[PDB]
Amino acid sequence: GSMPFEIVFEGAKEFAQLIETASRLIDEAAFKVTEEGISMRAMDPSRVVLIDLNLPASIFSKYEVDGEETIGVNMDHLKKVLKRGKAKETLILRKGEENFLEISLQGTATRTFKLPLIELPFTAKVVILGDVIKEAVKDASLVSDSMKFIAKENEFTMRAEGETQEVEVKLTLEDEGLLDIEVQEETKSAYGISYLSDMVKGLGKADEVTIKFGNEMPMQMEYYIRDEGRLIFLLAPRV
Amino acid sequence: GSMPFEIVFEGAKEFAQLIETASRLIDEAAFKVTEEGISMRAMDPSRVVLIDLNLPASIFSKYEVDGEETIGVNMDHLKKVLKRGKAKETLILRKGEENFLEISLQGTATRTFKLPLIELPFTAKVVILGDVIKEAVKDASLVSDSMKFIAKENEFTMRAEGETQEVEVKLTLEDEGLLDIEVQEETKSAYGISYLSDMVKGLGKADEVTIKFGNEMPMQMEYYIRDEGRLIFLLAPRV
Amino acid sequence: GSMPFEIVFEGAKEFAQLIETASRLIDEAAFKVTEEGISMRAMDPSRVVLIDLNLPASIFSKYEVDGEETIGVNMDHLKKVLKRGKAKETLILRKGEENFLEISLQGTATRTFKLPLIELPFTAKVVILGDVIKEAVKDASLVSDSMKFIAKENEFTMRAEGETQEVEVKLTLEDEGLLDIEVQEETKSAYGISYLSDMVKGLGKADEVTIKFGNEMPMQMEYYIRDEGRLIFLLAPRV
Repeated sequence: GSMPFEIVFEGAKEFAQLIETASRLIDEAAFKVTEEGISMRAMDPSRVVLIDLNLPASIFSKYEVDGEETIGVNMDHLKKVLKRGKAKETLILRKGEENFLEISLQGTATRTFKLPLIELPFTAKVVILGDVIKEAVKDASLVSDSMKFIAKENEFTMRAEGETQEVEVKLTLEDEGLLDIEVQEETKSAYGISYLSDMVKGLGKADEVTIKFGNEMPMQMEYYIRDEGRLIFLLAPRV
Repeated sequence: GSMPFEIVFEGAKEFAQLIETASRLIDEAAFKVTEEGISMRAMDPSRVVLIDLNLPASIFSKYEVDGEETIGVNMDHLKKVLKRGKAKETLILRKGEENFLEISLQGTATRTFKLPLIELPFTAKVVILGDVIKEAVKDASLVSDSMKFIAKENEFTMRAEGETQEVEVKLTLEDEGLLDIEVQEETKSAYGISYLSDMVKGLGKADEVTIKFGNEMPMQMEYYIRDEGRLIFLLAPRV
Repeated sequence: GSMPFEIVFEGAKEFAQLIETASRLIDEAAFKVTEEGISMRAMDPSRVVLIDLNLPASIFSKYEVDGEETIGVNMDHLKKVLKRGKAKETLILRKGEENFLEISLQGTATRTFKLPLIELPFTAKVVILGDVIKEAVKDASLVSDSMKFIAKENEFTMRAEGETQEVEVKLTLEDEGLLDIEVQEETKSAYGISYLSDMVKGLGKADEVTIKFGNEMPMQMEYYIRDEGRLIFLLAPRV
């Protein structure tokens, strides 16, 4: 036997969206469940992007954890079960003595499923609205498979060049999209678009996205979960 | 020559939805047209489910039938024609002396198409909302190809078990989903999910669904058409 | 070097819709840019339909053209770039001394893309609402690959016949769909449905569509762009 737990989230469809949003690039993940909260850590199969989803105890209406354990489930089966959650439904994540996860969706009825279980020296920081960065990624995807990110003093540039076409998205603090731009020195880096597209899919104006990067080094993309939780991506630069 | 008729239905898109809803499992159907109403009878190609759609004269704004006949049309061509009907349009089903069905859609214009023509001893009864039974069927479809229906005194259970996963949907009269539960004895039966999915597709909260079943015997699923008409499915239990 | 220009359109998504609507049948097009406006001329690969899109200077918030030139771009890459334009965004079409088109989308940010650049004797006239003609084309597509257009004195008929099925859509000035019907003599002609479907895709009640045709001769289909511009199709009759 492993440690039992009962964890309740209000808004089953919103929770499915976090798990969907955090696991578009991955096939497997580890869930560290402690008294403080849940941590989901994963890497995509090409080991280019590290995912870290932190869900503290405070975002749950009920959080009964009297120990510590690391748990793995089939992520395809999990996403399919969570996709069954409706907008204002209650989500219950229960575990007993056995190696099984019990997932309840409370609404017009209670539907219970059972699943078997198993510091970078950054040069630039940018706080951007989620709709602007999702637009920019999509625009770059039309011309290339790589996207360049440039941070100058009070200016953030996104560019992509292909065999025939080019794209450029420039931003200053004057633009509605740029909330903050802290730059030590001129910073330029290029990243894969397949990875960026899955990180930015489903972002909007309500999303304050922090992007940290350096010269020829990884990008840290971060956005908050109800001002307590956090979804972080650490993305390797392109060769 | 066969007997002529003119039958008018108000709400062409709603009529297409009845025919779509009743014919998801079938490829051919017989339409018995009498002075009382229209009956559509069919069986799916595997002879596991019997469909019976009864549309009495009273749901039509015009019902001119001066005899009795059984008619068959290509169901694919019929569904495609009915799918052309808009929300508040008038549907006209006319037949003359010839073996042809004339289907008119009255709206921004009149669009006329011409088509060539050719007691179980139940132990349990359950009146359930259409949204709860559609949810339960979909949930079961994630883990298995068969679904078990259990009726106890004041409790209705839906369960499915696969190679790895399990699902359970429990209901009492306390639940908003359970309107009625009349049980003679404890009743358990299992049915194919492919069949159930097509029977419950498009059901919502406005739909009061009567499910009658017995131990190891067929299930009768029934829902009303404007409180006059009726769509009944008789589904064979799984081996 | 070729002549430079700057052309600004208010409503980027609406402009993408004109270019999408005008180029569903074509793969390449020539754009004649003069001081009066832009003309897009094209023919589909089977040379059955001629497209003529006229966009006068007056529909643009800025129209700086100090010469005359005929320009070609990859239409797939153009439609993909224009599809990035949002509802109330500003569209900027700029050209410098070089053989490149600069397309800017002004909104939550400025997103600049760079693209490399390269009298019939009619017998009948019909002014029809765009929703009625799109419905009629779709209805005919269910039974045949050809559609017959008939114009009598105060009556317009659309018919199609297949191997088994038939369709008929009749209209008089009494019908809401028929705004005008000017007929010299009884006019009958048949056209390919694949071509008609792309010409009528996206039309609604707000669209006053003029159809001019003759006996066994082409059809001219025309609709206005903000009461100034014009999209004309000249479609060859079917053999």
